[PDB]
Amino acid sequence: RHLLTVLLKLFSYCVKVKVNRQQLVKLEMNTLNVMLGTLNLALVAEQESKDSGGAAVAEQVLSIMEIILDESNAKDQLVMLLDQINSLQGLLRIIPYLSFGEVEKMQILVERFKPYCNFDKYDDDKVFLDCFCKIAAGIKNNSNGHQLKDLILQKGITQNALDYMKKHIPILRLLRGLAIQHPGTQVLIGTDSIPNLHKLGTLAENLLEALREHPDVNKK
Repeated sequence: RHLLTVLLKLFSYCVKVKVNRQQLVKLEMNTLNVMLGTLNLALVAEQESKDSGGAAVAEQVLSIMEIILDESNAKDQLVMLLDQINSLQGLLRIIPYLSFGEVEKMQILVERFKPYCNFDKYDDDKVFLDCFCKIAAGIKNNSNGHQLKDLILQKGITQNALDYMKKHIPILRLLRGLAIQHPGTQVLIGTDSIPNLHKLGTLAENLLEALREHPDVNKK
């Protein structure tokens, strides 16, 4: 415990150097993998033993991993990952990184979230839905990211929310989250929701603006 805390403090001090950030970002370091393994060990320690100090270590690991991911911006274990996730948002961001593997695990999480998609039931399930919206916001613009976006479109929960809103014309969170790098979703939104979206409501305006990145959508 003490050695781990000291090493964490040292790495925390070290990360504050952009040169150190670049040096660590070197793939030869494979730092992100080591960090993920350490985070998994810390998660095991915290879940098996709450108040064992693993929480602070996990927070430090999350901050460091976030810094490393920002610097980079310049799936079997994902089972246990989502399991721990059941018990902050940096974990949601990390989930896509581990999701750059077997799309079977991607569909596993897609289904795990699809359970909380009972719209009339929602209006734990709310917590899962909010987490799903946050992860949708966290959808990365990658090849596997776009593949998973197309897969989630095939999941049709988007169409489910579309039907729910259409019946409920007087929610947009995951819509705006998926509104990035999903031209098919842009077309689906602009097909008929353009009138109702225009009729509105701040979140609706924000989602409409996000979809307006699509040019034909902005035309409407």
